[PDB]
Amino acid sequence: MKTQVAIIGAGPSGLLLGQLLHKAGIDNVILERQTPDYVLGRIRAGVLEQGMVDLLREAGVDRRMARDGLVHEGVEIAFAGQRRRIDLKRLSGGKTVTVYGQTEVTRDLMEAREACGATTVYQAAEVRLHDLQGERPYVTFERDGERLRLDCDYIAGCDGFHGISRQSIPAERLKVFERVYPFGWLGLLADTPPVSHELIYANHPRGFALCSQRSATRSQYYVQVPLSEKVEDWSDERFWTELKARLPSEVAEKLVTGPSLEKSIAPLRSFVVEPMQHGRLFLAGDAAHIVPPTGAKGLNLAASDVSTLYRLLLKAYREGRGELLERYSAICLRRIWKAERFSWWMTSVLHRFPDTDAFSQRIQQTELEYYLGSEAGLATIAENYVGLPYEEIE
Amino acid sequence: MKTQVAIIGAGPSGLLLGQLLHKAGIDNVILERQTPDYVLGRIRAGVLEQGMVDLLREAGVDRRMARDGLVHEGVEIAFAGQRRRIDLKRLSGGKTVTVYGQTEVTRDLMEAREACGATTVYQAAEVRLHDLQGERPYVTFERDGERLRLDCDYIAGCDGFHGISRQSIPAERLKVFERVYPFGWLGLLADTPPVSHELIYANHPRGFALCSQRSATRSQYYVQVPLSEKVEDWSDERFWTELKARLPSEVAEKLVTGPSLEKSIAPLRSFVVEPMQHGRLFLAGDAAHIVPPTGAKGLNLAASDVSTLYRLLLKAYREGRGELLERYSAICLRRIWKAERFSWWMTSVLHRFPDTDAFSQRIQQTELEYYLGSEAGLATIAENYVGLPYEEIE
Ligand SMILES: Cc1cc2nc3c(=O)[nH]c(=O)nc-3n(C[C@H](O)[C@H](O)[C@H](O)COP(=O)(O)OP(=O)(O)OC[C@H]3O[C@@H](n4cnc5c(N)ncnc54)[C@H](O)[C@@H]3O)c2cc1C
Ligand SMILES: Cc1cc2nc3c(=O)[nH]c(=O)nc-3n(C[C@H](O)[C@H](O)[C@H](O)COP(=O)(O)OP(=O)(O)OC[C@H]3O[C@@H](n4cnc5c(N)ncnc54)[C@H](O)[C@@H]3O)c2cc1C
Ligand SMILES: NC(=O)C1=CN([C@@H]2O[C@H](COP(=O)(O)OP(=O)(O)OC[C@H]3O[C@@H](n4cnc5c(N)ncnc54)[C@H](OP(=O)(O)O)[C@@H]3O)[C@@H](O)[C@H]2O)C=CC1
Ligand SMILES: NC(=O)C1=CN([C@@H]2O[C@H](COP(=O)(O)OP(=O)(O)OC[C@H]3O[C@@H](n4cnc5c(N)ncnc54)[C@H](OP(=O)(O)O)[C@@H]3O)[C@@H](O)[C@H]2O)C=CC1
Repeated sequence: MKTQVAIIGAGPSGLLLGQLLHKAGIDNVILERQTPDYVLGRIRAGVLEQGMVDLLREAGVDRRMARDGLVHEGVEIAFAGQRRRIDLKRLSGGKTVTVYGQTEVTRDLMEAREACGATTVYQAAEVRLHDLQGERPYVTFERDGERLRLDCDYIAGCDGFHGISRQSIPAERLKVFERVYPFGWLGLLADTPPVSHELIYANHPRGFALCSQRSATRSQYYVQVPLSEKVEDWSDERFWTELKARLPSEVAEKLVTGPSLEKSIAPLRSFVVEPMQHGRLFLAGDAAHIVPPTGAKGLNLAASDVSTLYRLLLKAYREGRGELLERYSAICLRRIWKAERFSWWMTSVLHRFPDTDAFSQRIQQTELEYYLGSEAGLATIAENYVGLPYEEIE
Repeated sequence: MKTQVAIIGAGPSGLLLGQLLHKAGIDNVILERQTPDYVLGRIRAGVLEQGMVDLLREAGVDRRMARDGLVHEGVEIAFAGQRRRIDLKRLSGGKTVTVYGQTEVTRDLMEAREACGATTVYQAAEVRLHDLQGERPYVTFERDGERLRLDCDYIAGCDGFHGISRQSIPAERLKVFERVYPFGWLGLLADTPPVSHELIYANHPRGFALCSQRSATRSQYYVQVPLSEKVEDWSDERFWTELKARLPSEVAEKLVTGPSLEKSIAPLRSFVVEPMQHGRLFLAGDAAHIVPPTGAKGLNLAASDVSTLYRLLLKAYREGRGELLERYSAICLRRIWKAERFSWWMTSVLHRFPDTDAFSQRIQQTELEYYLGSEAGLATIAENYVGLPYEEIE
C-alpha cells in the first residue's frame, strides 16, 4: 500500500486528523488495531472546548453534535456548603463548552469516513514502524492472515497512551515528565436526569465529587477513591450515598439516583513527553501526553495537536514548506503544558490528598475562596476551562 | 488471589523462575497474556549454555533435553573460503553448548508445571502492576470476563521485550542503552539434515550466513538481509542459492536443500535498561535486555537473570536477607554487558555493514584471522561462546 500520511489509530485523534486531511485533499490511511465495534464500544462522556467544536465543524462532522450536544455557558464549583458559578460565557468573551460524548464524536467520525470511502484498516495487528529517519518511511502490519506494508511521507502516531508509535522513538531522544496522583475517579453512568444543567465540581472533607452528564438522557457522576479500591466493593447505593455526602445538601436533596448503567475506577495521572516527534513521526493525543480529567482536557488537547499537525501538513504539502513541521512539538507543547498546569491546579484545589496538614487544608480552602470571589480569579478559570486559544503557525 | 512471588510471563523466563521457586517451596503465580497453545506455538531453535543446561537440571526439567538435545563440543567460523574450528570443549575446560529448541524447553517446562499443579493463569488480559514502592504490591488483570487481583511480596517481570512490567517503571528512573543494526536475519527451517554437525558462522563479501540446527531432524539456516527486505520476495530456491554463495564451496556442495517449513526475517538489536528493578519489581530476560542473536545469548541471559533472582529470593525468604535483592541489577548487569559485548563483537566480525570502507573491510578480515589463529584468541571466543561463569551472590 502507498499513501501520503500514515495514521496509527482510529480513535478521535486519528479519525479527526484523517477526515481533515481527506477534505484538504491529502491522501491518508488509518491503521487501527481493534475492530470498529470494539473502538465504538468504549464509553466515555466529554466536555468539548470551543476549539474542539470548531475543528469538528471544519471537519464536516458537526451535524449530529449540533442536534444532540448541550452548550454550557457556565460551570459550578461547590465547597463549604456553598455553590459558586463561573460564568464561562461572560468571563471569556463568548466561548462556551459543549457536552457531547467522545463515543458519539468517534461514532460520528467513523460514519463520515466510512461514507467518503477514505482508507481504514481494522484489526491491523502487530503494527511496526520503519525508516523514520529517512524520507521514505513505511509501516508493517498483519491483516486477515497476510503481511502488509504501507509506504508514506509522514506517520502520525495517534494510537493513545498504550500505542506503539511513542514506543517507536529511541527512548534516549525523549524526556518524560509525569506525576501519578494518589487517587482515582470512581464513575457511575445513569439514565437518571442530571442534578444540574451545568457541571458541578465539589470539594469536600470526605473527598472530591463530580456532577456531570454524558448526554441529555444520561447522568455522569464521580467520586474520588484511593487507588487500591475495588469497583466491586462499591454497590450503586454505596456510591449514591457517598456522592450525596460530598455535596451541599441543597444539591444532594434534589438528586435522582438510579441503577448504574456503567461503573469503573479511573486512576489520575499527568504525562508529557518532549519532544512529540521523531523524523517523519509525529505524536498526537494520548500517545504523547495524559492530563488528569479534572480539567476536562484529554480529548481537547488531542484536538489541538491534530489542528496544529493538520495545518502544518497543509503548509508542507500545499507549499513545499516541509520545514515548518520541525516546529510541531514546540507549538503543541506550549499549549500542552498550560493545559497540564490548569488541570493540575483544578486537581489540587478539588481533591483530598493523604497526610495533608492543617496548613495545606487552609490554603486549599483559601485558593477556592479567592479565585471564585475575584473577577480576575474567575477569569483565569474561565479562559482556561473553555480552552486557551490555538497558537497560529506563521 | 494471594501469593508470594507474582510472575508476569509464561515464557522460558517465567516458567523457569516459577518451577525453581516451586521446588524451593516459595509460593508463586504466573500470569500469561496468551493461551498455552499460542505460547507453545512460537517456534525457535536454541543453543544453550552449560549454565542454562545446569539450571534446567536443577529445575527438574532436564529429562527430555537429555534424550533429544545435541551436545556440541565445538563451533565453526568460515571466511575467505576456509573453515576454522573453535574447540569449545578444550579451550574452556570442559564446558559445552547444548542444542535443544526454546519451543521444546518451554514445552518441557509447561508440562512440569501443569503436572505439579503450580498456579498459572492464561489469557490474563490487561495486566497492570500496583504498589511497587510499598511492601504489599499487587497485580490486576481480567480473565474469563471478571476483574481479578493478585497480592504478593515481589513481582518478577518476565514478560519479554513487549511486556508491560518494564513499561511500569517510571521512565525517569531508568537509563536505556540500545543499538539498532542495519540488517536482519532471514531464517529458513527445514527437515533436511544439517550440512554440519556443529554450527557454522560464515563471513562473506555478499554478507553473513549461518548453518545451524533446531534438532537432530531439522535444519536452521540464516542469511543477513537489509531491513527493508520482504520475506515474501525470498522463495526457498532464492534463499538456498544465496546461502550457498556465502559459504565455502566445500560446504555449499554437500548441503541438502529442501522446502522451507518456516521462514521469516528477524531484525537485530541491542537493548539494555539500568537498573533492572524498581521497588518490589525485578525484570528478567527480554523484559530488561535484548542482544543480537549472533552470540546465541538471548535465552541464556534470561536464564542467568532467573538464576540470580531465584538465588537472591531464597536468601531473602529463607534467611530474612531481603536486602540482598538490592544487588540484583548490579549483578545481572555485569553479566549482561559482557554478553552484549561478545554478541556485538561476533556481529561486527561476521556481518557486512553498509558504506564500509577498504580499511574497515581489512580490519574485519584481520580480526577473524588473528582471533581464530591464536590460542589466546581462540580462548576468548570459547569461554564466551559457552557462556561466562555465573557470579556468586555472597
Ligand atoms: C474519567 C475520564 C474522563 C475523560 N473525560 C474527558 C472529557 O470530558 N473531555 C476531554 O477533553 N477528555 C476527556 N478524557 C480523555 C480522553 O478520553 C482521551 O484523551 C482521548 O481518548 C484520547 O484520544 P486518542 O485518539 O488520542 O487516543 P485513544 O482514544 O486512546 O485512541 C487510540 C486508538 O489507537 C489504537 N491503537 C493502540 N495501539 C495500536 C497499535 N499498536 N496499532 C494500531 N492502533 C493502535 C487504539 O486501540 C485506539 O483505537 C477523559 C479521561 C478520563 C480517564
Ligand atoms: C533469530 C533469533 C534466534 C534466537 N536464538 C536464540 C538461541 O539460540 N539462544 C539463546 O540463548 N537465545 C536465542 N534467542 C532469544 C530468545 O528467543 C529470547 O531471548 C527469549 O524468548 C526470551 O524469553 P523471555 O521469557 O524473557 O520472554 P518471551 O519468550 O518473549 O516471553 C514473555 C512472555 O510473557 C508474555 N507477556 C507479554 N506481555 C504480557 C502481559 N502484558 N501480561 C502478561 N504476559 C505478558 C508473552 O506473551 C510471553 O509468553 C533468539 C532470538 C532471535 C531474534
Ligand atoms: N509496544 C512496545 O512496548 C514496544 C515497541 N518497540 C518497537 O517495536 C519493535 C520491536 O522490535 P522487534 O520486536 O524485534 O520486531 P518485531 O516485533 O516485528 O519482530 C518480530 C519478528 O521477530 C521474530 N522473532 C523474535 N524472537 C524470535 C526467536 N527467538 N526466534 C525466531 N524468530 C524470532 C518473530 O518471530 P514470530 O512471528 O515467530 O514471533 C518475527 O519474525 C521496534 O520497532 C521497536 O522500536 C520497542 C519496545 C517496546
Ligand atoms: N504497555 C505500555 O506501553 C504501557 C504501560 N503503562 C503503565 O500502565 C498503566 C497505564 O495507566 P492507565 O492506562 O490509565 O490504567 P489502565 O490501563 O488500567 O486504565 C483503564 C481504566 O481507565 C478507564 N478509562 C480510560 N479512558 C477513559 C475515558 N475516557 N473515560 C472513562 N474511562 C476511561 C478505563 O475504561 P475502559 O475499560 O472502559 O477503557 C478503565 O476503567 C500504568 O501502570 C502505567 O505505569 C504506561 C505506559 C505504557
